[PDB]
Amino acid sequence: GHMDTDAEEELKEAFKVFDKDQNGYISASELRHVMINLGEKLTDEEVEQMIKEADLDGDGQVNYEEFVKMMMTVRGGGGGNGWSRLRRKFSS
Ligand SMILES: [Ca+2]
Ligand SMILES: [Ca+2]
Repeated sequence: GHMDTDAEEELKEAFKVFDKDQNGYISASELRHVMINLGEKLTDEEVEQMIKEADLDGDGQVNYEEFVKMMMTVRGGGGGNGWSRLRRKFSS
């Protein structure tokens, strides 16, 4: 087995869902909407903190590249408290 890839489709599919606007850029607005829909009530501070951690250019928006790398790290590497919370409530 060890085929893997389950990440490519997972990250890609999820990313496509996160970016409702489909502009290729995730914003606190979309992130917050997803968190709320998940039955979670997080404050803007938590959302902003997540963007800052992932955002390396502080453009107020997270690009696909920032998402993939961030997801790759949080997986074994570890990230902030928000990303870890999402990556924790997901698989395990
Ligand atoms: Ca967007
Ligand atoms: Ca960014």
